[PDB]
Amino acid sequence: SRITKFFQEQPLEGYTLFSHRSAPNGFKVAIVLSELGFHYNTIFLDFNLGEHRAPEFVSVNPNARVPALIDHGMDNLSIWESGAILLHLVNKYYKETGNPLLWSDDLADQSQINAWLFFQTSGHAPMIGQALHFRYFHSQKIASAVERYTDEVRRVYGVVEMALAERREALVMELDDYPVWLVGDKLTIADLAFVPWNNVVDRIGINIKIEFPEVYKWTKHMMRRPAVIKALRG
Amino acid sequence: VEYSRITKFFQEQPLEGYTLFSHRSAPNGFKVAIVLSELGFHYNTIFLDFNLGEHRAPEFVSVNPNARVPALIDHGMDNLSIWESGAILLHLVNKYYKETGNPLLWSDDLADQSQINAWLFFQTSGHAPMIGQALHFRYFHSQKIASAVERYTDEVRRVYGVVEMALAERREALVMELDTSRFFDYPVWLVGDKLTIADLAFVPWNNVVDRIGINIKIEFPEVYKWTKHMMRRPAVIKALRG
Repeated sequence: SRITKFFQEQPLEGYTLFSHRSAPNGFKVAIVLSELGFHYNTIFLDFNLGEHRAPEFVSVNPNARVPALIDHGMDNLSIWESGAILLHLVNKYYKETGNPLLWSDDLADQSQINAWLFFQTSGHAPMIGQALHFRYFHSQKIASAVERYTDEVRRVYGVVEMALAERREALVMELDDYPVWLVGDKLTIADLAFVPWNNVVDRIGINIKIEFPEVYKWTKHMMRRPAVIKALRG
Repeated sequence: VEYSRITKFFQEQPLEGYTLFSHRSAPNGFKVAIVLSELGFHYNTIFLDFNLGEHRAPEFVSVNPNARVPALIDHGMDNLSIWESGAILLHLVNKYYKETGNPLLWSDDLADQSQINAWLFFQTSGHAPMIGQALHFRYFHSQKIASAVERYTDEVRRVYGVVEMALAERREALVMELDTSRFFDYPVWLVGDKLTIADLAFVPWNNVVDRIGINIKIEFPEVYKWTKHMMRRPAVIKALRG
């Protein structure tokens, strides 16, 4: 119940992120939070000890999963889906600064950023997770179950590879080595959403460097950002 | 393979309005139809014939990289194309709001917008996909893997329990505000004590879990009352019928 006295002496501002020592989506939030200059604490829940089931946390996330963010400045508001957390932060930053960092002020761009973000949260991370389960933690070894998801994850990367290849070509058509991005030729939460999961697909047999060139470049560009590096220290 | 019709469409797209690419067996396809309808947005629907490989039409893929349904085209905004059911809803309530000043099925308060989004992502990423996997191993995989069917059928019941619990909490709260009981059936909602895209998002899928052996009425009382109220709304009826 260590979490108890936490919700009885909550900070005045800043943020508290609840995650797991190596949760790819928890890394998603750490990245964005850092990239936006917000100050945050990080509480790693030991799932093996069922700390994600403690009533004081299921009140912070009925789904009892990580990550979860407590925006202290906003009356200790609890945002609990990695996707909702990114939108909250970029919206929070835009409102305070007037600068759409990792976001956009244009509505069309916003819908595009969301399209890719939802694609990441619902079509990318879940499939990789299933590939992981069947290859390492399922009660039985079924190759078709593994192939199903590794195939789907590879299809997903094919979609992004294609998209980036298109942004690349358009840029190259500026004939008179640069980073390419999913939306509005600028880095956004749509690009950052994939990074943490990108760095883990090798564990399901996918080598991005060889299989998806543009994704390799795109992901390399993101891993070289100090803000991403600072947060990725496990 | 024959997508002559789809290729024709992208050559003569309307001036304004909305075109929804869907499929009769796609719950997320109908989630968009519902919202689109609850907000008064007029639209025409194209049911892509996957058998004919219409989803492979270059013009279609160039506007929706993933080549899956649903995909919404905002003609009034220069044929903009939103291709994820989750991103389609947010685009709609945003558009509606900037035009009218009334956050229908949405909220003008940032804290509420973040709660709605939480529920919306949960449904799109933890709900919809798990039901998709349960159906798959139960009826479409290359071989019968019981453990796979048990796994997802469990995750589905699990995530419904989460919603059930949440609605239950809203239940005790509101009830504990006028018995200072009769309101045991009064309509409840996920956020802001009003209908939002968060609530609506689950209705098309709620109607599908029967196929994997889940009886909402018996296993999840609150979800049942919750899905019923929504099913009676005209805007909803017009969508699951169109």
